[PDB]
Amino acid sequence: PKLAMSVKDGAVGVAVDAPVTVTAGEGVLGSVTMVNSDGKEIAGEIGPDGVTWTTTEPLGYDKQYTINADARGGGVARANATFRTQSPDNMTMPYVMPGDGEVVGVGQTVAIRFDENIPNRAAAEKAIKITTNPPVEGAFYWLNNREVRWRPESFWDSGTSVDVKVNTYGVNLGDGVFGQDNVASHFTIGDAVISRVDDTNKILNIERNGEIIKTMPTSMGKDKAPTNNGTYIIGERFKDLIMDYRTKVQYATQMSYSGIYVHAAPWSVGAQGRTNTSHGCLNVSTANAKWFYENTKRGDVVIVSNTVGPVLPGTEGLGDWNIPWAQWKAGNAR
Repeated sequence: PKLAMSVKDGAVGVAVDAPVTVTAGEGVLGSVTMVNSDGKEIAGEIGPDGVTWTTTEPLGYDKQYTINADARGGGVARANATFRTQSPDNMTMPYVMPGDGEVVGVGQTVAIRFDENIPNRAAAEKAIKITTNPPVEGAFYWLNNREVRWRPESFWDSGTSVDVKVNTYGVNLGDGVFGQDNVASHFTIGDAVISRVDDTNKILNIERNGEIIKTMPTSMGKDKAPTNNGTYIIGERFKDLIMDYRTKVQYATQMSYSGIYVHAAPWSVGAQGRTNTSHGCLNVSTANAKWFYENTKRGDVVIVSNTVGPVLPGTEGLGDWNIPWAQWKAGNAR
């Protein structure tokens, strides 16, 4: 009568992503019980041919378990193991942008922001199944020790499904940092809205699926405080906003982490379409701001051309698209 458990008496670091099993040859399992060191029984169940038992709930970090099994058959047999699971130095809890069931523009990238620095980026990337329909090739670039982005080579085709599954429970992400739980998000890609502006004209030209549907005159950033050139991904928006000068501002659709918004500037209508009078923001009229507030969604693009300012930095960001595919696809795990 032979018993075989998938863990060993006195083992340590048992993984909590995998179940524990107990099997038997030369006969048949009779009873198998597993309990944490506080007594609480852990759930498992014997299979329909009486030869394997598996746990049905998952194990917990920083626990000890005792499993007792016996098998009937030759005849009588017994097994015993007490072990500890992964005993993490630090739990880290990922979050995903965009959120579950959101509809987003063709420049939305898949963020995974951790709340702890991630020593082992490779493990973090391995733990992230992203599933696209229709499928398209993408890759992982990190903007810093806590946030990893994933996008395709070019902008999103409209009506693509994106399923993001971050599965870090039980995954050692380097130097004792393990995932606190799993998280998921499924979202769809909406209409291809892309707004455009050349510092030559200072006219913001909004396309919907390659066809213009609004224009507006903007006053961008002063020579001394210029609006960056390049592709910006839109993010948040606000009906109101204090900006820290300290003053209230309406209908702000955000373009960069660094504080560049399309927003309502009545004080500078005279300048819109003509001369750059702001510290970086796309100044437009209250009526046109409100339109931009109401007609774009997170993930929509804005592109800037011929300002005196630098390129929006790639890792900013919001600046994701500014990085050339070659480099991005290479990633920066090592």
